[PDB]
Amino acid sequence: PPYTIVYFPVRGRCEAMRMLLADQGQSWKEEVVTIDTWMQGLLKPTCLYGQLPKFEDGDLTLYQSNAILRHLGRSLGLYGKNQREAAQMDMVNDGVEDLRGKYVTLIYTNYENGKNDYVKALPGHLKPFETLLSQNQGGKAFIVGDQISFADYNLLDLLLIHQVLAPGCLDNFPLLSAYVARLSARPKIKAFLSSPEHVNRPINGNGKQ
Amino acid sequence: PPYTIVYFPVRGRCEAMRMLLADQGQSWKEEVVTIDTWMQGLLKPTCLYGQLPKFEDGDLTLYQSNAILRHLGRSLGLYGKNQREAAQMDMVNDGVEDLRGKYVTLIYTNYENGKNDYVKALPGHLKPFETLLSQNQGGKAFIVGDQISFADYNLLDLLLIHQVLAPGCLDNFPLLSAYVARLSARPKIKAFLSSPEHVNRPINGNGKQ
Ligand SMILES: N[C@@H](CCC(=O)N[C@@H](CS)C(=O)NCC(=O)O)C(=O)O
Ligand SMILES: N[C@@H](CCC(=O)N[C@@H](CS)C(=O)NCC(=O)O)C(=O)O
Repeated sequence: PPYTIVYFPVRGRCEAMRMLLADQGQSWKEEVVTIDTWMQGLLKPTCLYGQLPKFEDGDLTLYQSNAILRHLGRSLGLYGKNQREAAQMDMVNDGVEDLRGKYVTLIYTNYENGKNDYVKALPGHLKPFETLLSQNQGGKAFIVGDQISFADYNLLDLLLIHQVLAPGCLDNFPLLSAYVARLSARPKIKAFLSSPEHVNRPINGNGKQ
Repeated sequence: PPYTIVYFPVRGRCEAMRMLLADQGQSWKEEVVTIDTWMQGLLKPTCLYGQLPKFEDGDLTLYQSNAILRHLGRSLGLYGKNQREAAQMDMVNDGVEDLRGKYVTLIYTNYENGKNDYVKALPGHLKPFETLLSQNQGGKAFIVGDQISFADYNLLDLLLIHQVLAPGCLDNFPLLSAYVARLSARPKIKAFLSSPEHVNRPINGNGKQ
Protein backbone atom coordinates (compact mmCIF):
# COMPACT_ATOMS: atom_id res chain seq x y z
CA PRO A 1 0.00 0.00 0.00
CA PRO A 2 -1.11 2.75 -0.56
CA TYR A 3 -3.59 1.94 -3.35
CA THR A 4 -4.22 4.31 -6.30
CA ILE A 5 -6.25 3.64 -9.51
CA VAL A 6 -5.56 5.81 -12.63
CA TYR A 7 -8.25 5.73 -15.36
CA PHE A 8 -11.02 7.46 -17.38
CA PRO A 9 -14.23 8.21 -15.35
CA VAL A 10 -16.05 4.99 -16.14
CA ARG A 11 -16.73 1.63 -14.55
CA GLY A 12 -15.29 -0.17 -17.56
CA ARG A 13 -12.58 -2.50 -16.32
CA CYS A 14 -11.80 -0.91 -12.97
CA GLU A 15 -15.19 -1.55 -11.38
CA ALA A 16 -14.22 -5.16 -10.48
CA MET A 17 -11.04 -4.27 -8.52
CA ARG A 18 -12.89 -1.35 -6.97
CA MET A 19 -15.36 -3.95 -5.70
CA LEU A 20 -12.57 -6.24 -4.49
CA LEU A 21 -10.59 -3.44 -2.69
CA ALA A 22 -13.89 -2.37 -1.14
CA ASP A 23 -15.09 -5.83 -0.12
CA GLN A 24 -11.72 -6.31 1.54
CA GLY A 25 -12.04 -3.04 3.44
CA GLN A 26 -9.06 -1.38 1.66
CA SER A 27 -9.03 2.31 0.89
CA TRP A 28 -7.68 3.45 -2.46
CA LYS A 29 -7.28 6.82 -4.22
CA GLU A 30 -8.93 7.55 -7.57
CA GLU A 31 -6.93 9.55 -10.09
CA VAL A 32 -9.20 10.51 -13.00
CA VAL A 33 -7.92 11.23 -16.48
CA THR A 34 -10.61 12.80 -18.66
CA ILE A 35 -10.52 12.18 -22.44
CA ASP A 36 -9.49 15.85 -22.74
CA THR A 37 -6.62 15.26 -20.30
CA TRP A 38 -5.66 12.06 -22.12
CA MET A 39 -5.58 13.84 -25.49
CA GLN A 40 -2.93 16.23 -24.10
CA GLY A 41 -0.56 13.46 -25.08
CA LEU A 42 1.66 13.65 -22.01
CA LEU A 43 0.43 10.82 -19.78
CA LYS A 44 -0.28 8.16 -22.44
CA PRO A 45 3.39 7.90 -23.53
CA THR A 46 4.31 6.85 -19.98
CA CYS A 47 1.74 4.06 -19.99
CA LEU A 48 3.60 0.78 -20.63
CA TYR A 49 1.15 -0.34 -23.27
CA GLY A 50 -0.25 3.12 -24.02
CA GLN A 51 -3.40 2.48 -22.01
CA LEU A 52 -5.16 2.55 -18.65
CA PRO A 53 -5.81 1.50 -15.92
CA LYS A 54 -2.36 2.10 -14.38
CA PHE A 55 -2.36 0.82 -10.79
CA GLU A 56 0.12 1.66 -8.12
CA ASP A 57 0.53 -0.25 -4.84
CA GLY A 58 3.52 1.24 -3.06
CA ASP A 59 6.67 1.28 -5.17
CA LEU A 60 5.01 -1.22 -7.56
CA THR A 61 3.38 0.18 -10.67
CA LEU A 62 1.26 -2.20 -12.72
CA TYR A 63 -0.84 -2.21 -15.90
CA GLN A 64 -3.38 -4.59 -17.45
CA SER A 65 -6.57 -4.89 -15.44
CA ASN A 66 -6.21 -8.61 -14.96
CA ALA A 67 -2.55 -8.43 -13.99
CA ILE A 68 -3.88 -6.05 -11.36
CA LEU A 69 -6.81 -8.22 -10.38
CA ARG A 70 -4.47 -11.17 -9.85
CA HIS A 71 -1.90 -9.17 -7.86
CA LEU A 72 -4.72 -8.14 -5.58
CA GLY A 73 -5.73 -11.79 -5.38
CA ARG A 74 -2.25 -12.91 -4.34
CA SER A 75 -1.87 -10.07 -1.80
CA LEU A 76 -5.20 -10.09 -0.01
CA GLY A 77 -5.25 -13.87 -0.33
CA LEU A 78 -8.31 -14.17 -2.63
CA TYR A 79 -6.63 -16.50 -5.10
CA GLY A 80 -7.35 -19.95 -3.65
CA LYS A 81 -5.98 -22.50 -1.13
CA ASN A 82 -3.96 -24.69 -3.51
CA GLN A 83 -2.35 -24.85 -6.97
CA ARG A 84 -5.43 -26.71 -8.09
CA GLU A 85 -7.86 -23.91 -7.12
CA ALA A 86 -5.54 -21.35 -8.62
CA ALA A 87 -6.06 -23.24 -11.90
CA GLN A 88 -9.82 -23.45 -11.67
CA MET A 89 -10.04 -19.74 -10.87
CA ASP A 90 -7.61 -18.72 -13.63
CA MET A 91 -9.62 -20.87 -16.06
CA VAL A 92 -12.69 -18.90 -14.98
CA ASN A 93 -11.21 -15.37 -15.24
CA ASP A 94 -9.64 -16.18 -18.62
CA GLY A 95 -13.20 -17.08 -19.67
CA VAL A 96 -14.70 -13.96 -18.21
CA GLU A 97 -12.17 -11.77 -20.01
CA ASP A 98 -12.94 -13.67 -23.22
CA LEU A 99 -16.62 -12.76 -22.99
CA ARG A 100 -16.06 -9.16 -21.69
CA GLY A 101 -13.77 -8.59 -24.68
CA LYS A 102 -16.72 -9.32 -27.00
CA TYR A 103 -18.89 -6.99 -24.87
CA VAL A 104 -16.33 -4.26 -25.48
CA THR A 105 -16.28 -4.62 -29.27
CA LEU A 106 -20.10 -4.68 -29.32
CA ILE A 107 -20.41 -1.45 -27.37
CA TYR A 108 -17.58 0.47 -29.01
CA THR A 109 -17.76 -0.90 -32.56
CA ASN A 110 -21.01 -2.43 -33.79
CA TYR A 111 -23.74 -1.63 -31.24
CA GLU A 112 -26.69 -0.66 -33.42
CA ASN A 113 -26.69 -3.50 -35.93
CA GLY A 114 -24.73 -5.73 -33.55
CA LYS A 115 -26.79 -5.87 -30.36
CA ASN A 116 -29.58 -8.14 -31.63
CA ASP A 117 -26.97 -10.63 -32.87
CA TYR A 118 -25.01 -10.64 -29.61
CA VAL A 119 -28.12 -10.78 -27.41
CA LYS A 120 -29.27 -14.02 -29.08
CA ALA A 121 -25.80 -15.64 -28.79
CA LEU A 122 -25.25 -14.47 -25.23
CA PRO A 123 -26.99 -17.48 -23.60
CA GLY A 124 -24.43 -19.94 -24.89
CA HIS A 125 -21.72 -17.92 -23.15
CA LEU A 126 -23.29 -17.79 -19.73
CA LYS A 127 -24.08 -21.49 -19.58
CA PRO A 128 -20.46 -22.57 -18.76
CA PHE A 129 -20.35 -20.36 -15.68
CA GLU A 130 -23.73 -21.86 -14.68
CA THR A 131 -22.29 -25.32 -15.18
CA LEU A 132 -19.20 -24.47 -13.22
CA LEU A 133 -21.54 -23.54 -10.37
CA SER A 134 -23.70 -26.65 -10.68
CA GLN A 135 -20.48 -28.56 -10.06
CA ASN A 136 -19.73 -26.99 -6.63
CA GLN A 137 -21.96 -27.28 -3.59
CA GLY A 138 -24.84 -26.82 -6.06
CA GLY A 139 -24.08 -23.15 -6.68
CA LYS A 140 -24.37 -22.35 -2.98
CA ALA A 141 -20.75 -21.28 -2.72
CA PHE A 142 -18.55 -19.23 -5.04
CA ILE A 143 -17.26 -19.67 -8.56
CA VAL A 144 -14.35 -21.90 -7.57
CA GLY A 145 -14.05 -22.49 -3.84
CA ASP A 146 -15.86 -22.08 -0.55
CA GLN A 147 -14.06 -18.69 -0.46
CA ILE A 148 -14.18 -15.51 -2.61
CA SER A 149 -11.47 -14.70 -5.16
CA PHE A 150 -10.40 -12.12 -7.72
CA ALA A 151 -12.35 -14.22 -10.25
CA ASP A 152 -15.63 -13.93 -8.31
CA TYR A 153 -15.61 -10.11 -8.40
CA ASN A 154 -14.96 -10.11 -12.10
CA LEU A 155 -17.77 -12.59 -12.86
CA LEU A 156 -20.17 -10.65 -10.62
CA ASP A 157 -19.35 -7.51 -12.61
CA LEU A 158 -19.70 -8.99 -16.10
CA LEU A 159 -23.08 -10.38 -15.07
CA LEU A 160 -24.11 -7.00 -13.68
CA ILE A 161 -23.26 -5.14 -16.89
CA HIS A 162 -25.13 -7.84 -18.87
CA GLN A 163 -28.28 -7.16 -16.81
CA VAL A 164 -28.26 -3.71 -18.44
CA LEU A 165 -27.45 -4.85 -21.99
CA ALA A 166 -29.76 -7.89 -22.25
CA PRO A 167 -32.37 -7.59 -19.40
CA GLY A 168 -33.62 -10.96 -18.18
CA CYS A 169 -30.67 -12.90 -19.65
CA LEU A 170 -29.97 -14.87 -16.45
CA ASP A 171 -33.65 -15.88 -16.01
CA ASN A 172 -32.89 -19.25 -17.59
CA PHE A 173 -29.80 -19.76 -15.41
CA PRO A 174 -31.23 -20.03 -11.88
CA LEU A 175 -27.78 -20.46 -10.32
CA LEU A 176 -26.19 -17.38 -11.84
CA SER A 177 -29.26 -15.46 -10.64
CA ALA A 178 -28.64 -16.66 -7.12
CA TYR A 179 -24.94 -15.96 -7.49
CA VAL A 180 -25.61 -12.32 -8.26
CA ALA A 181 -28.28 -12.01 -5.56
CA ARG A 182 -25.95 -13.23 -2.83
CA LEU A 183 -22.67 -11.57 -3.79
CA SER A 184 -24.43 -8.23 -4.17
CA ALA A 185 -26.02 -8.68 -0.75
CA ARG A 186 -22.57 -8.99 0.79
CA PRO A 187 -22.55 -6.05 3.24
CA LYS A 188 -19.42 -4.32 1.92
CA ILE A 189 -20.47 -4.77 -1.72
CA LYS A 190 -24.02 -3.49 -1.22
CA ALA A 191 -22.40 -0.49 0.47
CA PHE A 192 -20.30 0.11 -2.64
CA LEU A 193 -23.14 -0.49 -5.07
CA SER A 194 -25.22 2.29 -3.52
CA SER A 195 -22.17 4.52 -3.54
CA PRO A 196 -22.52 7.79 -5.41
CA GLU A 197 -18.97 7.35 -6.75
CA HIS A 198 -20.27 4.23 -8.50
CA VAL A 199 -23.92 5.12 -9.14
CA ASN A 200 -22.85 8.36 -10.87
CA ARG A 201 -20.48 6.49 -13.17
CA PRO A 202 -21.16 5.67 -16.86
CA ILE A 203 -20.73 1.97 -17.48
CA ASN A 204 -18.83 2.72 -20.67
CA GLY A 205 -17.32 5.96 -22.02
CA ASN A 206 -19.33 6.56 -25.17
CA GLY A 207 -22.85 6.59 -23.79
CA LYS A 208 -23.89 3.12 -24.95
CA GLN A 209 -25.06 0.36 -22.57
CA PRO B 1 2.13 -35.22 -14.43
CA PRO B 2 1.22 -37.14 -16.60
CA TYR B 3 0.75 -34.48 -19.34
CA THR B 4 -1.81 -34.70 -22.17
CA ILE B 5 -2.68 -31.95 -24.70
CA VAL B 6 -5.89 -32.04 -26.84
CA TYR B 7 -5.58 -29.56 -29.73
CA PHE B 8 -5.90 -29.34 -33.52
CA PRO B 9 -2.89 -30.21 -35.71
CA VAL B 10 -1.29 -26.75 -35.59
CA ARG B 11 1.08 -24.74 -33.40
CA GLY B 12 -1.30 -21.90 -32.66
CA ARG B 13 -2.04 -21.43 -28.98
CA CYS B 14 -0.19 -24.58 -27.95
CA GLU B 15 3.40 -24.33 -29.27
CA ALA B 16 4.66 -22.16 -26.36
CA MET B 17 3.23 -24.55 -23.75
CA ARG B 18 4.66 -27.62 -25.50
CA MET B 19 7.92 -25.62 -25.66
CA LEU B 20 7.97 -25.07 -21.89
CA LEU B 21 7.41 -28.80 -21.28
CA ALA B 22 10.47 -29.45 -23.39
CA ASP B 23 12.76 -27.08 -21.44
CA GLN B 24 11.55 -28.48 -18.15
CA GLY B 25 12.61 -31.93 -19.34
CA GLN B 26 9.00 -33.10 -19.31
CA SER B 27 7.10 -35.50 -21.58
CA TRP B 28 3.47 -35.17 -22.64
CA LYS B 29 0.95 -36.92 -24.84
CA GLU B 30 -0.50 -35.17 -27.86
CA GLU B 31 -3.98 -36.41 -28.62
CA VAL B 32 -4.35 -34.69 -32.04
CA VAL B 33 -7.90 -33.77 -33.09
CA THR B 34 -8.29 -33.42 -36.81
CA ILE B 35 -10.86 -30.79 -37.89
CA ASP B 36 -13.21 -33.52 -39.11
CA THR B 37 -13.44 -35.05 -35.65
CA TRP B 38 -14.27 -31.56 -34.35
CA MET B 39 -16.90 -30.79 -37.00
CA GLN B 40 -18.44 -34.23 -36.42
CA GLY B 41 -19.50 -32.77 -33.08
CA LEU B 42 -17.73 -35.12 -30.67
CA LEU B 43 -15.71 -33.13 -28.16
CA LYS B 44 -17.33 -29.67 -28.39
CA PRO B 45 -20.33 -30.47 -26.16
CA THR B 46 -17.93 -31.79 -23.44
CA CYS B 47 -15.57 -28.78 -23.59
CA LEU B 48 -16.19 -25.99 -21.03
CA TYR B 49 -15.93 -23.26 -23.66
CA GLY B 50 -16.40 -25.27 -26.86
CA GLN B 51 -12.91 -24.49 -28.13
CA LEU B 52 -9.63 -26.40 -27.55
CA PRO B 53 -6.82 -26.83 -26.29
CA LYS B 54 -7.95 -29.08 -23.45
CA PHE B 55 -5.27 -30.18 -21.02
CA GLU B 56 -5.06 -32.85 -18.32
CA ASP B 57 -2.44 -32.94 -15.59
CA GLY B 58 -3.03 -36.05 -13.56
CA ASP B 59 -6.75 -35.78 -12.99
CA LEU B 60 -6.98 -31.98 -13.34
CA THR B 61 -8.66 -31.07 -16.65
CA LEU B 62 -7.76 -27.53 -17.62
CA TYR B 63 -8.93 -25.16 -20.33
CA GLN B 64 -7.67 -21.82 -21.71
CA SER B 65 -4.16 -21.51 -23.11
CA ASN B 66 -3.34 -18.93 -20.47
CA ALA B 67 -4.79 -20.68 -17.44
CA ILE B 68 -2.55 -23.54 -18.59
CA LEU B 69 0.73 -21.62 -19.05
CA ARG B 70 0.15 -20.22 -15.54
CA HIS B 71 -0.56 -23.67 -14.16
CA LEU B 72 2.62 -25.15 -15.65
CA GLY B 73 4.22 -21.97 -14.37
CA ARG B 74 3.21 -22.54 -10.75
CA SER B 75 3.67 -26.29 -10.76
CA LEU B 76 7.16 -26.37 -12.24
CA GLY B 77 7.91 -23.29 -10.17
CA LEU B 78 8.77 -20.82 -12.90
CA TYR B 79 6.55 -17.90 -11.91
CA GLY B 80 9.17 -15.57 -10.44
CA LYS B 81 10.84 -15.35 -7.03
CA ASN B 82 8.34 -13.22 -5.10
CA GLN B 83 5.02 -11.34 -5.47
CA ARG B 84 6.38 -8.20 -7.10
CA GLU B 85 7.83 -10.48 -9.77
CA ALA B 86 4.65 -12.57 -10.18
CA ALA B 87 2.60 -9.45 -10.82
CA GLN B 88 5.25 -8.02 -13.13
CA MET B 89 5.08 -11.40 -14.84
CA ASP B 90 1.37 -11.26 -15.50
CA MET B 91 1.55 -7.73 -16.95
CA VAL B 92 4.11 -9.00 -19.49
CA ASN B 93 2.04 -12.02 -20.43
CA ASP B 94 -1.29 -10.21 -20.79
CA GLY B 95 0.62 -7.83 -23.00
CA VAL B 96 1.73 -10.77 -25.10
CA GLU B 97 -1.82 -12.08 -25.20
CA ASP B 98 -3.05 -8.84 -26.75
CA LEU B 99 -0.51 -8.61 -29.56
CA ARG B 100 -1.27 -12.33 -30.15
CA GLY B 101 -5.00 -11.74 -30.45
CA LYS B 102 -4.39 -9.13 -33.14
CA TYR B 103 -2.18 -11.71 -34.91
CA VAL B 104 -4.94 -14.30 -34.93
CA THR B 105 -7.72 -12.04 -36.30
CA LEU B 106 -5.50 -10.71 -39.11
CA ILE B 107 -4.77 -14.36 -39.98
CA TYR B 108 -8.22 -16.00 -39.86
CA THR B 109 -10.14 -12.85 -40.85
CA ASN B 110 -8.13 -10.45 -42.97
CA TYR B 111 -4.60 -11.59 -43.93
CA GLU B 112 -4.93 -10.38 -47.49
CA ASN B 113 -6.18 -6.85 -46.85
CA GLY B 114 -4.80 -6.17 -43.38
CA LYS B 115 -1.24 -7.50 -43.47
CA ASN B 116 -0.25 -4.14 -44.96
CA ASP B 117 -1.30 -2.32 -41.80
CA TYR B 118 -0.28 -4.91 -39.17
CA VAL B 119 3.36 -4.84 -40.25
CA LYS B 120 3.54 -1.03 -40.04
CA ALA B 121 2.01 -0.57 -36.60
CA LEU B 122 3.80 -3.61 -35.28
CA PRO B 123 6.87 -1.67 -34.03
CA GLY B 124 4.64 0.31 -31.69
CA HIS B 125 3.64 -3.01 -30.15
CA LEU B 126 7.12 -4.44 -29.85
CA LYS B 127 8.57 -1.40 -28.05
CA PRO B 128 7.46 -2.39 -24.51
CA PHE B 129 9.23 -5.75 -24.70
CA GLU B 130 12.34 -3.90 -25.80
CA THR B 131 11.77 -1.51 -22.92
CA LEU B 132 11.19 -4.15 -20.27
CA LEU B 133 14.44 -5.87 -21.31
CA SER B 134 16.60 -2.72 -21.33
CA GLN B 135 15.35 -1.93 -17.84
CA ASN B 136 15.91 -5.48 -16.59
CA GLN B 137 19.63 -6.10 -16.28
CA GLY B 138 20.52 -4.41 -19.53
CA GLY B 139 18.49 -7.10 -21.27
CA LYS B 140 21.00 -9.85 -20.43
CA ALA B 141 18.59 -11.95 -18.39
CA PHE B 142 14.93 -12.73 -19.11
CA ILE B 143 11.80 -10.57 -19.51
CA VAL B 144 11.37 -10.53 -15.70
CA GLY B 145 14.29 -11.16 -13.36
CA ASP B 146 17.18 -13.52 -14.00
CA GLN B 147 15.13 -16.74 -13.90
CA ILE B 148 13.18 -18.00 -16.94
CA SER B 149 9.37 -17.99 -16.50
CA PHE B 150 6.21 -19.06 -18.26
CA ALA B 151 6.02 -15.53 -19.63
CA ASP B 152 9.27 -16.06 -21.63
CA TYR B 153 7.95 -19.05 -23.60
CA ASN B 154 4.85 -17.17 -24.73
CA LEU B 155 6.89 -14.09 -25.74
CA LEU B 156 9.48 -16.24 -27.53
CA ASP B 157 6.73 -17.91 -29.62
CA LEU B 158 5.08 -14.59 -30.43
CA LEU B 159 8.41 -13.19 -31.61
CA LEU B 160 9.32 -16.19 -33.73
CA ILE B 161 5.84 -16.30 -35.29
CA HIS B 162 6.29 -12.61 -36.17
CA GLN B 163 9.62 -13.07 -37.93
CA VAL B 164 7.86 -15.21 -40.54
CA LEU B 165 4.93 -12.80 -41.01
CA ALA B 166 7.48 -10.05 -41.67
CA PRO B 167 11.22 -10.76 -41.77
CA GLY B 168 13.62 -8.29 -40.23
CA CYS B 169 10.89 -6.72 -38.09
CA LEU B 170 13.12 -7.17 -35.05
CA ASP B 171 16.06 -5.52 -36.83
CA ASN B 172 15.45 -2.24 -35.05
CA PHE B 173 15.19 -3.92 -31.67
CA PRO B 174 18.74 -5.20 -30.77
CA LEU B 175 17.73 -6.53 -27.37
CA LEU B 176 14.61 -8.38 -28.45
CA SER B 177 16.64 -9.87 -31.33
CA ALA B 178 19.27 -11.09 -28.88
CA TYR B 179 16.55 -12.36 -26.57
CA VAL B 180 15.40 -14.56 -29.41
CA ALA B 181 18.93 -15.75 -30.24
CA ARG B 182 19.70 -16.61 -26.60
CA LEU B 183 16.40 -18.38 -25.83
CA SER B 184 16.61 -20.26 -29.12
CA ALA B 185 20.15 -21.53 -28.39
CA ARG B 186 18.93 -23.39 -25.30
CA PRO B 187 19.67 -27.15 -25.73
CA LYS B 188 16.09 -28.42 -25.48
CA ILE B 189 14.69 -25.42 -27.32
CA LYS B 190 17.01 -25.82 -30.31
CA ALA B 191 16.10 -29.50 -30.42
CA PHE B 192 12.39 -28.76 -30.29
CA LEU B 193 12.63 -26.15 -33.02
CA SER B 194 14.66 -28.70 -35.06
CA SER B 195 12.31 -31.63 -34.48
CA PRO B 196 10.07 -32.66 -37.43
CA GLU B 197 7.25 -32.99 -34.87
CA HIS B 198 7.37 -29.24 -34.57
CA VAL B 199 8.58 -28.38 -38.07
CA ASN B 200 5.99 -30.34 -40.11
CA ARG B 201 3.38 -28.70 -37.91
CA PRO B 202 1.71 -25.73 -39.72
CA ILE B 203 1.80 -22.41 -37.84
CA ASN B 204 -1.91 -21.64 -38.21
CA GLY B 205 -4.90 -23.75 -39.27
CA ASN B 206 -5.58 -22.11 -42.66
CA GLY B 207 -1.92 -22.41 -43.61
CA LYS B 208 -1.50 -18.65 -43.69
CA GLN B 209 1.61 -16.89 -42.37
N1 LIG C 1 -5.64 -5.37 -21.99
C1 LIG C 1 -5.86 -4.03 -21.32
C2 LIG C 1 -6.79 -3.10 -22.15
C3 LIG C 1 -7.38 -1.89 -21.41
C4 LIG C 1 -8.24 -0.95 -22.25
O1 LIG C 1 -9.09 -1.36 -23.01
N2 LIG C 1 -7.93 0.33 -22.12
C5 LIG C 1 -8.63 1.40 -22.82
C6 LIG C 1 -9.83 1.83 -22.02
S1 LIG C 1 -11.08 0.67 -21.65
C7 LIG C 1 -7.67 2.57 -23.03
O2 LIG C 1 -6.75 2.79 -22.24
N3 LIG C 1 -7.93 3.39 -24.03
C8 LIG C 1 -7.08 4.54 -24.27
C9 LIG C 1 -6.32 4.43 -25.54
O3 LIG C 1 -6.19 3.32 -26.08
O4 LIG C 1 -5.88 5.50 -26.05
C10 LIG C 1 -6.52 -4.32 -20.00
O5 LIG C 1 -7.37 -5.22 -19.96
O6 LIG C 1 -6.14 -3.69 -19.01
N1 LIG D 1 -9.54 -18.60 -24.99
C1 LIG D 1 -8.91 -19.81 -25.53
C2 LIG D 1 -9.04 -19.83 -27.04
C3 LIG D 1 -8.93 -21.21 -27.68
C4 LIG D 1 -9.18 -21.16 -29.19
O1 LIG D 1 -9.46 -20.06 -29.69
N2 LIG D 1 -9.10 -22.28 -29.88
C5 LIG D 1 -9.32 -22.33 -31.32
C6 LIG D 1 -8.06 -22.84 -32.02
S1 LIG D 1 -6.65 -21.79 -31.92
C7 LIG D 1 -10.46 -23.16 -31.82
O2 LIG D 1 -10.45 -23.50 -32.99
N3 LIG D 1 -11.45 -23.49 -31.02
C8 LIG D 1 -12.55 -24.32 -31.51
C9 LIG D 1 -13.81 -23.61 -32.02
O3 LIG D 1 -13.72 -22.42 -32.44
O4 LIG D 1 -14.92 -24.19 -31.97
C10 LIG D 1 -7.44 -19.75 -25.11
O5 LIG D 1 -7.12 -18.85 -24.32
O6 LIG D 1 -6.64 -20.58 -25.55
